[PDB]
Amino acid sequence: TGDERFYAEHLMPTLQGLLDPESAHRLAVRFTSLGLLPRARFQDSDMLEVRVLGHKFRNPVGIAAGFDKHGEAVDGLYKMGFGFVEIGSVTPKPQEGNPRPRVFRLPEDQAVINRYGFNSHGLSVVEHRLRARQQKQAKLTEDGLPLGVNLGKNKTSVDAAEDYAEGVRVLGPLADYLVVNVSSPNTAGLRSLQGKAELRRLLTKVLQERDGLRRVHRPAVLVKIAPDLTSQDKEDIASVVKELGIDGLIVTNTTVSRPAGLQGALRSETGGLSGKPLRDLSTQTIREMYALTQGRVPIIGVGGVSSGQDALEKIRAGASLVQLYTALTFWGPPVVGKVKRELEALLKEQGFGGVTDAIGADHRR
Ligand SMILES: Cc1cc2nc3c(=O)[nH]c(=O)nc-3n(C[C@H](O)[C@H](O)[C@H](O)COP(=O)(O)O)c2cc1C
Ligand SMILES: O=C1N=C(Nc2ccccc2C(=O)O)[SH]=C1Cc1cccc2ccccc12
Ligand SMILES: O=C(O)c1cc(=O)[nH]c(=O)[nH]1
Repeated sequence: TGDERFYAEHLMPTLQGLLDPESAHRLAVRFTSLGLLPRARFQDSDMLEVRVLGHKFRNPVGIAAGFDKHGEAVDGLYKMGFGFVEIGSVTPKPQEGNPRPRVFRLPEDQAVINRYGFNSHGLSVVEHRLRARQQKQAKLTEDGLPLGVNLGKNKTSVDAAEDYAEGVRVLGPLADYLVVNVSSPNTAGLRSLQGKAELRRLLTKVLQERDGLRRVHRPAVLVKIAPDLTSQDKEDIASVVKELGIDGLIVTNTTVSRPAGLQGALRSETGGLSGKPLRDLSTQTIREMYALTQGRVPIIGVGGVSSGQDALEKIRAGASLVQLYTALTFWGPPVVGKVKRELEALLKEQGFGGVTDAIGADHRR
């Protein structure tokens, strides 16, 4: 198709030449919130449908947290072709996040490093924003386009579980699924909430708040993990997830590692790395988690997805759904239809009736 080619080779390099990464993002969000796109040529086939988390997903490719941090562009993003949308991370109180610059292109690596630090309009602003389209969203969800909301904690917060509980109370009622994000590389001690005893205390509490909501307003709760966990960390997470009945896992966040081979000038910037260099690392974490959970805990695979093959590798490794974020910054919106079209072809090629059949297929070889 001519869009994929026009954006990849002309529009995108020209936007990159003109704007810094954060400016580029601010604008993409604005353009997307307003409707300014084509609307995806691509009609979703029934092959691409998945039932998971107590919902239907028209297609398994979503937009990952971080792009629409404050719930400003949700509708524009469904229009862009994504089959689900996740917003956030959202913190209880507004906060500016880290000082600029805080995001960086590694174009030689097809990667991004960012250290935003949970810049957020805060719960209550985001709450009103979602309330304003609540019903539009109830019909979207009924149609197979669900909404997830990803929760973070304030920098100066003295009680991390309490931040998350507040989150659950305020935005849980407006979400199909909530994410407890304990894997940001950009908030002091946040990733240590991933340790057992701390993870169990926090999630017990989150799940309690969640169960306290009214049934129609009661979201699934997932936990988003780093790709940088030790074997122990992973065993422990798996365990706690089974012990508490956590609804799913998102795998993975960005990596604080710096794989050998990175060429980008800015490769030594502090921050989490996303995009291609993260891909196989995150696919392997999906693999280890699926196995440790016996395939009974849905996983949203995320990290370096940019093609149907990328996606399908994550699905075969155990992901029920996948998300991308960095690919959109290199290739623009056509990447979304590109991934779907290829995923569909690949599924036919390997004799899968649909996505559901491919989920975990590698573990059954
Ligand atoms: C600029 C930027 C901001 C991000 N912000 C968030 C965030 O607030 N919360 C979160 O859970 N993940 C965040 N992520 C991580 C993405 O959700 C995703 O896990 C990661 O980038 C891997 O996917 P990708 O390689 O498709 O970008 C962010 C990523 C980038 C690149
Ligand atoms: O999602 C996008 N992100 C872009 N840049 C970024 C966003 C977040 C972090 C880093 C960047 C970056 O460019 O480094 S550019 C873009 C999407 C896009 C590009 C070109 C035209 C568009 C028109 C409408 C919506 C998105 C568009
Ligand atoms: O806000 C950020 O800096 C951020 C959060 C997160 O979860 N992941 C990430 O890569 N950056």
